[PDB]
Amino acid sequence: GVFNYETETTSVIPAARLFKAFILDGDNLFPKVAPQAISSVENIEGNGGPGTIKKISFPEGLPFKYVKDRVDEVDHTNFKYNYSVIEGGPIGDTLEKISNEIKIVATPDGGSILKISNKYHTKGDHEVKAEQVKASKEMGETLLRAVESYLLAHSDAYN
Amino acid sequence: GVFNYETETTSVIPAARLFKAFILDGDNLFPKVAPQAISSVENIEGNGGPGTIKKISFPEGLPFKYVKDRVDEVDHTNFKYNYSVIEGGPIGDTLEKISNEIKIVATPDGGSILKISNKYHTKGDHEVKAEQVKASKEMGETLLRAVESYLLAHSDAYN
Repeated sequence: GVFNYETETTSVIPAARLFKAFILDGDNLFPKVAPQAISSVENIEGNGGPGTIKKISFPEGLPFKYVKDRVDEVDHTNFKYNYSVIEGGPIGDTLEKISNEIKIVATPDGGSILKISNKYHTKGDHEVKAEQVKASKEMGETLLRAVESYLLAHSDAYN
Repeated sequence: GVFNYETETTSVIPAARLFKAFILDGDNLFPKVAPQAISSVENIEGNGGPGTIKKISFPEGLPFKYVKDRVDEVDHTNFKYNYSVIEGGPIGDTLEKISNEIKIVATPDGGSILKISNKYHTKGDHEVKAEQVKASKEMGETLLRAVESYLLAHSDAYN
């Protein structure tokens, strides 16, 4: 079946700047700003736009060795980013793939909120375990906070 | 006027793997493997394909503060990469821009050679100084060797 899980997280950074650093430059940034989460991001195919496949490796300790993502859509105009986890990691057995959608919305105070949507494609009536869902939210938060600290300490970056 | 300067450099790495790491992932790699040359690469616009603008910053000591490049073409099929230096660095006064073309060719022994072409657009009859040309070749070599050492020490990378 298909299972959708949603979350929203807050950021002090305005939408445009966050989109450029977190989304458009996340691959370059993550291994640098959050080494305890992402050890390396390797480009397997594409330039960075739709159709691109990337191999994300996790440092020695993390539960998964690697994961492969496909960029499905990059909407600069609406600050929307769609990608799918298609191999490695939790992919296998009863889980075929994970389709994710992140949309950055500007808030009245000048900050932003990220509307995240995780769509799981499981085997028949099999379900995903809450820890799996929780770990994805955790990973997302740590990366956002890391990129957030970076931008605050480097006021000239992505500006 | 327009002045064309060409060079060719050798690499032990086969064409496909080199293209993926050096060209398709150069932005992510350079600041990591050659910190004494590139301090940071910032994405200003685009996903990584044609039309993309990037801000390359140089570490404190290097002669230029930053430079802005535009990706003109990315030919995965023919291992060709075209980009232009359009702002900052040597751009100004009598130099409008620099158009570069790098083409990776496989050699009989399993290695590669990079055919580099630097095209300068100067004011009327003004010429570029040989040191400027020389510095671009130097920068290119150090980056290639850095990426080369990386791949040799990480046999699983881009493979």
